[PDB]
Amino acid sequence: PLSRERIVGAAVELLDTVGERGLTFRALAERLATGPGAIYWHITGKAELLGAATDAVVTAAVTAAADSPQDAVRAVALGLWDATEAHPWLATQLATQLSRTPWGTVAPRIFESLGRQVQAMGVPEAHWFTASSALMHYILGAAGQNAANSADRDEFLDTVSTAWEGLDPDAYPFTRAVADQVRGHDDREQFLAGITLVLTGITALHR
Amino acid sequence: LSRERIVGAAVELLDTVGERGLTFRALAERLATGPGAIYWHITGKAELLGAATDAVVTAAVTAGPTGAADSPQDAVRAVALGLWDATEAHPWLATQLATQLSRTPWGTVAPRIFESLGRQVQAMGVPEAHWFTASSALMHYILGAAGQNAANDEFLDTVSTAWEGLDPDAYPFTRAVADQVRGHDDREQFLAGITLVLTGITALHRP
Repeated sequence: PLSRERIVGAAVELLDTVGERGLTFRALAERLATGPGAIYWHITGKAELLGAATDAVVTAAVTAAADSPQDAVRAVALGLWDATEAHPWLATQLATQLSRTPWGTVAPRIFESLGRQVQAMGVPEAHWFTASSALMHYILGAAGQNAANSADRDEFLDTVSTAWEGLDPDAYPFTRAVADQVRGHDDREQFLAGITLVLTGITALHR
Repeated sequence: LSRERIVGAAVELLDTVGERGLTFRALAERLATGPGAIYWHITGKAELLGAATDAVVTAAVTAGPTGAADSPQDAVRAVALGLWDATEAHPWLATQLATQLSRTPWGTVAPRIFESLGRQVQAMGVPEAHWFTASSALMHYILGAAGQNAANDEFLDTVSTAWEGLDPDAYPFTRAVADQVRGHDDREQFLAGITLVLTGITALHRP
């Protein structure tokens, strides 16, 4: 029969194949193989279903205490990074979740995950919010761009490297100097280096 | 029918009717010029969006004056605030930057931002092996915070109270900072996060 996981699982599958716009009453009802005149017992609105789908995917990626706070933050970030990689629509829903969904359940859970590590890192209470939000914003920006790219990467990077090597050496001394480095650039490694950079800044806040 | 004119027109349209509202007729009409001769100053929509994004970014980043005691860190902040304020004045900007860094290998905005950030990274004494890493991290951070800012005072209060409703035993951290959500200034958060990244970057220099 119709359960929670089922409803959500169905929307996720649809979001992965047909996207947001493809997530409709009929589509859901059909994939669920249940009567449309009795599905109101397990659903409410589309906005709420998108939230439940976003939440289910995030929770699963992040959760699926013996390591350092820094490693724990990395597991949280990779969970988000891999999830938005497996589900392209996820990145968009997270932005909407933090912009127009005050009662959203995903935000506070991510914030709890990151915050506990920030406190375990010895960060003064006056910076708990700041440090946690920075980690979050960093994650969304890198993972957001990664999702945009997952919407070939080695070919795109090779064309960028080429285009930059064609820039005037006197006008762009830095960009010309790094152009070569763009070629074999790995996004995942860059992501984790960025995380470490942020964590290093946070660790310096210690007392 | 100058360059600035064409671009200025698209920006005005992008600000009022958005991307979808940026059409041949709209541009031609606002330009008050014959549509049968505008091919001399335009190419495609993709290229026009890029020129519009570039014009706005260049103007914002080089806008304000430099400070009498500006260090590399301050300069990076000026670049970031220029981007933050620009995406705030032009909502469509955030989306164009993502597309610019995902499908526009020959784009001109990316290398210019990277040149701006890179020179400061070098001035900070960052080993050459990390020039791209450090620069990309700043960029990803900026896109993530500014991107979220583009998406979204009334919201913050709702979030603050909503979070204050979370179970205190399950969400010890979130509950501890809950109230800080209200009156939380996004702009200051933005600058604090960039400073956090810059602190991590400054630790890349070795005596």
